[PDB]
Amino acid sequence: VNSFSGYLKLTDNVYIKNADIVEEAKKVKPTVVVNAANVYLKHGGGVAGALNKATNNAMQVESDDYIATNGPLKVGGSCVLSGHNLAKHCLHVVGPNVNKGEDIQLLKSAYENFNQHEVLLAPLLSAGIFGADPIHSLRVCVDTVRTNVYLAVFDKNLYDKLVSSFL
Ligand SMILES: Nc1n[nH]c2ccccc12
Repeated sequence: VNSFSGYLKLTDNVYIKNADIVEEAKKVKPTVVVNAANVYLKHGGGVAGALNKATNNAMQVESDDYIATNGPLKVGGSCVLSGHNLAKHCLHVVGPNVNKGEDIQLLKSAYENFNQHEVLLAPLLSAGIFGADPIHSLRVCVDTVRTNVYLAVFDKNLYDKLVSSFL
């Protein structure tokens, strides 16, 4: 049993809810929240900007030190950093950004990072300002992630379309 409430069950291991991931993290304090990161961990907008704002910029400060030491992530890659006030850990995952011309086949590699964690609160990778089709992102998630994933989708219209169209 876990703390996650109000989710629709899509599969054995994937759950979905219309929710602001920031407000959900604040309520649950999950072991892992996933950030929709870029390779530079520059948390300007989208999910990353919202998560970072909720940490009062502490996520960005920590991320800048990580990049100064390690250099950029790979598209499809990830790193584990602090969850600050939102979670124990933040898994920063880089999905391909279609608005930069990145290979959508890297979306499966991105979701494979989730399998290193037994339970996660996450957004749909490569959705929103990363430009991919969220219906496709949900299909790759279900067909790739084997651990227990709680997906938070703030847009209500999109949430209803994802559920209604789910095979
Ligand atoms: N699914 C989401 N929860 N919170 C967000 C903030 C920005 C973009 C997407 C989300």
